[PDB]
Amino acid sequence: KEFKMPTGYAGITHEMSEFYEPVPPVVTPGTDLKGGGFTAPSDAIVLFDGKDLSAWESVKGGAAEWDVHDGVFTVNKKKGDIQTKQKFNDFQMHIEWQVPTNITGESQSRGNSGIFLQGMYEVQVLDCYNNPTYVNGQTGSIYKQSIPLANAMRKPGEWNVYDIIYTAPTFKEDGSYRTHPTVTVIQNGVVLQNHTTILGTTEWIGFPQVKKHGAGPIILQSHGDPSEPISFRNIWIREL
Amino acid sequence: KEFKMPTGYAGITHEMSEFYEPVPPVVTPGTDLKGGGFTAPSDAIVLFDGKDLSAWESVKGGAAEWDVHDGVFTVNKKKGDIQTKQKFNDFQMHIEWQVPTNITGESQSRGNSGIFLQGMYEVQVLDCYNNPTYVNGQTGSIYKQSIPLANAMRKPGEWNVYDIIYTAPTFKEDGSYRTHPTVTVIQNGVVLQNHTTILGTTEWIGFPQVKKHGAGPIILQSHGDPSEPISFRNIWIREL
Amino acid sequence: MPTGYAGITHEMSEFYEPVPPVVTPGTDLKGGGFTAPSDAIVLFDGKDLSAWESVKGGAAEWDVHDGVFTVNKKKGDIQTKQKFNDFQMHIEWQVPTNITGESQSRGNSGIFLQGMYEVQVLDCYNNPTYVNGQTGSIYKQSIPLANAMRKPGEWNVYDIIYTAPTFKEDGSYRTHPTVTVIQNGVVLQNHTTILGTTEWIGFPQVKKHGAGPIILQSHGDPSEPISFRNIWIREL
Amino acid sequence: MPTGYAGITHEMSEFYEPVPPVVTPGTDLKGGGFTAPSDAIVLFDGKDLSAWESVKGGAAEWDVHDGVFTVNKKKGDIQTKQKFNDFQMHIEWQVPTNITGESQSRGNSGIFLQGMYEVQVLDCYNNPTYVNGQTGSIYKQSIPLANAMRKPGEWNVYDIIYTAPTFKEDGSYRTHPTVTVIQNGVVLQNHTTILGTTEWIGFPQVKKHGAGPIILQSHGDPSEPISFRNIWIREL
Ligand SMILES: [Mg+2]
Ligand SMILES: [Mg+2]
Ligand SMILES: [Mg+2]
Ligand SMILES: [Mg+2]
Repeated sequence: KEFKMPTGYAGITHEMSEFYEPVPPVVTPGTDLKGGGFTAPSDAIVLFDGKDLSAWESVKGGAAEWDVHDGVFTVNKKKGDIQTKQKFNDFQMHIEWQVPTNITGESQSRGNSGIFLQGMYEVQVLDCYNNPTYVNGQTGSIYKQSIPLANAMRKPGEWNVYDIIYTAPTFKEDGSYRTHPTVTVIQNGVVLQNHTTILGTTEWIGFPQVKKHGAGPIILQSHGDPSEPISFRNIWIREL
Repeated sequence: KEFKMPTGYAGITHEMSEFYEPVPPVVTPGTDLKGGGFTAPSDAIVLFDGKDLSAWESVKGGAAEWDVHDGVFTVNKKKGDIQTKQKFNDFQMHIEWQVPTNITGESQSRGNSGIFLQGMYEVQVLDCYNNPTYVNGQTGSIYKQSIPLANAMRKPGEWNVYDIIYTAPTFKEDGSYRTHPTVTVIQNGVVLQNHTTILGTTEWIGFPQVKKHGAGPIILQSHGDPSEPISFRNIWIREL
Repeated sequence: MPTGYAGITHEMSEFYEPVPPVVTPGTDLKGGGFTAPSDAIVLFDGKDLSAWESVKGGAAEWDVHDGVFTVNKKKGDIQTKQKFNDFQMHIEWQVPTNITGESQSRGNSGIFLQGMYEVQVLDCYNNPTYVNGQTGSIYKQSIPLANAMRKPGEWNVYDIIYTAPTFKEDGSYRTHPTVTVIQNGVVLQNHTTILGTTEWIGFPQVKKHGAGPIILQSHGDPSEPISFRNIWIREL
Repeated sequence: MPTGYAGITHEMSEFYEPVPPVVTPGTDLKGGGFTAPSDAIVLFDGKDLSAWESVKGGAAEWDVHDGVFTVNKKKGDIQTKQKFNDFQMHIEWQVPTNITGESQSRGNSGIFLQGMYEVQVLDCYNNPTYVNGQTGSIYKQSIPLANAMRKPGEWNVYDIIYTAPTFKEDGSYRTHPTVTVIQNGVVLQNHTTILGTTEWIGFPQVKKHGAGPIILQSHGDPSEPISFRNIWIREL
């Protein structure tokens, strides 16, 4: 039978390592979307949940003129990229995307879009379901920098779920990186980028570039190839 | 009108940054479980999907004697902790848990369990839905080391979803840490640990301890307080 | 010329900006280490403590003599007038030949990085103490990789490379500070993560701060005071 | 006796193990830096190259004289017999006073960490070149934080702290290597991540390896050969 409270090295007690502040904020999490992932938690900014693109704007200025219908929105390649009105630093993000069942094209010209983190660093979106391409630029790559850990594609018609955790960089006075950005990317529950260091801007041509910036929007890419446009749904973001 | 392929610094072409190996493995992802998260992808080890605990054993040796029923398994506190037969290093993990609707108790004595990563580092499981406790030991904490970024609890009866990404430590010859373990923890889609460094063993009493180890099992905690036992479902793990 | 994958040439990976600044390095001090490079702030090179102040306000009243300065325990801690974030630092210190005392009460001083995080200074030449608080420790957090002490009378050389933390809006750490410490050419802290304030009692504390001075510790035990020389700092 | 949160006492955060090993540090070399501490492997201190071998197999046939050794470009690279993982390293090098050449063809050598990752050696005293390949660069990957050259005839001092990578089963990096480089007391690489092999042509390559030697480069341009002294390494 026990007769006294146990103590540790030099008499330390369990209470001495029990703290009551800072209190983590209470968040009511979202629910599961059929064929998708989590909907927005109570402290998240809802960027899209089926109604409109009022949280977005054209990169050319003015309203975001992608097509909203049936609880999704669809890229209009004649209108170009759209971006969040709001700018971000560290964040967690959710976004779901669908390659249409009538998709055509090969390699980089088949359902190409992308999520530009702070407007600088592309997380590639592409139909890589039975579509080979260069591996450092396939789905879930940090475009042309970091090869994804897997190909976790769902087929056209189904929804590919991204969960993204992003840490923004800091810059020195002279414009060079003080700390690089880092990103974790999970696609359909599969980790594709595991705390990957971002080397600089994602570039189609040449080495990544070091360009000082502060907070930036999320930019969704209108890739001007002729492939049928992809659709998006259930986009939310919460600042970390 | 275009008349030549664009080039970058010193004539670099887009092809010179396009690589076709190493090819990421093709994984068929799982589906969404109603009220939960993702089921196991094709390359994952299924630790539980409703049938039995054949992937587990008692920490005392022999069969894992927690109670399997209705597609879940329920802690039997008289039997003690259970652990995976298999040992792991770096991994991604999924696990869902339910506080029963008739739960009773306060603070650390209310639906207390936990996931010991490699058998050494507890990710706390606890009913913190309207139940205050010490914040460095509440739900999703790295127990008594790292306070979770939020309280993202679902109420009793509903399923709390964990997605965990873990990097194992390396040890020096003298037994000290060469690299510390790191962990990301997401609960119901909300990030609770963002690439958190683990300082050593999780301890109820005293400072974290530095104890050299290699690969270790996942241990699920039977916390011997009188509260009604929690239930688990949809457990899978994939090695990174 | 030879070419690589898809015809890439050696010129395509040769960049001419940004140009690293030209620094004239210092020289070697006999019995010590490097003197200040041309872009460094000279905190002490034998003349005076004009770069320092008392933590109580006013002049730094430690005793300058013979090209060194010596702790005056009756006056308390001194600190740099200037505040710093990321930096590289050099500092040399001498335990006097007539030193007395044991454990933490034998030539105890310290370098508080941004005023918050102590790199321990102590005479650990044939003087055991608690290992997480011995010379070159991040005090009571990180045990040094070695004991690289020179004996009393000789000069112990610190080279320190420090990365400042960032803080979240709620006051918690966004990124922790990191520090490398080299004593007499031997690495004692290898890119060590600092957990919070260094504390004699209790767990490290998380206290939001910006730029901070370098504070040199006057530890009020009765041991004979240590002396300092060749202190410089350059911002990173 | 003062106490902290929930009555915690100062003794409860005072640990007496693990005890850091006692190391007798080296001394200061005139015009250079620290000589080898007692636990360091002495790779060169003036006598011979018995710790080295030709990369082609057999004896290292660079020329030992006057307490230094000098590159013989007809013989090619030399490397340590011993292989290393994590380490701290010291190495001093001299551009001869009669040096000639421009850009990469002027006193070019280098230290290949584990045989894979070049820390550039070059005479960049009034000699411009591409900045990502100048002195103290991680060759063509990471531009050094400064140009801290001493002139020809004088000794440039490197202190290097290196963490080896780990590799996944499929041959990709699990953890990248990191390196700190200090030249003549000035930090040139501050815990820099190495991206892969250093390459004259193309992107850095990911090639699985274990422990590797230190390789010193014989760069086959016609410039007068550089000399080395005071090389030591200690495992971390
Ligand atoms: Mg794209
Ligand atoms: Mg528990
Ligand atoms: Mg002290
Ligand atoms: Mg070279």
